[PDB]
Amino acid sequence: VSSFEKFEIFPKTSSWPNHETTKGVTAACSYAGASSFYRNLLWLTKKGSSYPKLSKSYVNNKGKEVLVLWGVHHPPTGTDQQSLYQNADAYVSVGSSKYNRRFTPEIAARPKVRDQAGRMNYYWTLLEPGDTITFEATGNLIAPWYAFALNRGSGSGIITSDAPV
Amino acid sequence: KSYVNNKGKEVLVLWGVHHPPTGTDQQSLYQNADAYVSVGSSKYNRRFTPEIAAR
Repeated sequence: VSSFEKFEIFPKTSSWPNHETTKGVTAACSYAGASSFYRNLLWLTKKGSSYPKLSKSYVNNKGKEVLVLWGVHHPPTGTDQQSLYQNADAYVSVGSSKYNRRFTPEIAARPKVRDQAGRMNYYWTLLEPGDTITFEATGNLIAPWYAFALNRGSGSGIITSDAPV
Repeated sequence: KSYVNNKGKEVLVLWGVHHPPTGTDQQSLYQNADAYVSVGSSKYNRRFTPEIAAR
């Protein structure tokens, strides 16, 4: 990939009216001494007490591949599940024309990594010129916020080096 | 059960998960019709179910 165009696939301030999009946010993604989160994904929590089925679709009209990234949260014994997403029996489903996977919360307490005892899984898929991608979820979705239109070329690729630029 | 690796080297841990045939046997061994087995470390993490099935 020799270039891309980042774009906001589901704008944060416009996409999620009946879900909570603001706070949080974790200590583990701290920016300048305050809790934060990834710039390119959105941790959607329940808007006081309810978390209805969301269904967002996006159609790839960029005329090139779109890289979409998202996450699925697995809270520790929750409680936390209930306190974030309400729905004890929640699911997250992502499908396109090609790809298709169904994720569950997997309530499980794990050795604290960055003071955190839940885990978050990260996924990606390349959406082909033309295709639709549908997200359906009743909790645990770390929704995409920004995504990438890819340009393939001979500007490929990746090195590890400590030489100065 | 938890174990902390203080050997100052890698520890290989092995375990099993049983899938009984139509049980009954499940009930007769483990009581809990709706049982689960969860193993996690800092790196690894998997959740197993009985998969009652006669083979």
